[PDB]
Amino acid sequence: PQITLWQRPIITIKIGGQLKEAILNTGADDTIFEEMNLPGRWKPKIVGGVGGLVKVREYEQIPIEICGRKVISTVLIGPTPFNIIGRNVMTQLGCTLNF
Amino acid sequence: PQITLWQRPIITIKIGGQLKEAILNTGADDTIFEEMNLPGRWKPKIVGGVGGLVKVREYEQIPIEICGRKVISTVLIGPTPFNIIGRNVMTQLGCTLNF
Ligand SMILES: [Cl-]
Ligand SMILES: [Cl-]
Ligand SMILES: [Cl-]
Repeated sequence: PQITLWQRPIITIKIGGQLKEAILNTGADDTIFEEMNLPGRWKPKIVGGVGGLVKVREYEQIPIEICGRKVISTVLIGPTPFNIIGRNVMTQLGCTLNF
Repeated sequence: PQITLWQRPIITIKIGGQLKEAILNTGADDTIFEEMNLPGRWKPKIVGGVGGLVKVREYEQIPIEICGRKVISTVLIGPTPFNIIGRNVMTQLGCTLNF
């Protein structure tokens, strides 16, 4: 699809089988969601996204469906004021900014 | 142009007569640069560049040249860890996200 930027680009996606809102954030290197359960194993990680260092849980191999497309991705769970889809997933999606 | 997201989408732009690096950030409502002296007058504004709430200088009608395109825009000057082109500018350029 083609997402306009008149509004915040917040879409409903299905992440690890659950429906969530998230913003497509080209300023974000990684994908980070607020506390929720994801399937499988995780490892703790320190990241700098995006207001101080934070400890997050990193889950690899997470199925995400976004606007009809399915990817398998690394997702961080921790303190974030918004759920954020970042460039790691956007690259997997083939997403570009076009003008 | 078509900007891919394998790396941070940082571009060199011309803003108020100066060349600056900035990141194309679909997660940012507004366009904010670090301390710079822009042309014209400004008014104080609070914004949630978190950061917590930060006081910024708001400049209106600032010319911006980005990849050969010229726009006249509102720019915030204040604390920000990077110079950010946000959606206000992107919409003026006709930017979309596409996958
Ligand atoms: Cl949600
Ligand atoms: Cl710069
Ligand atoms: Cl204000």
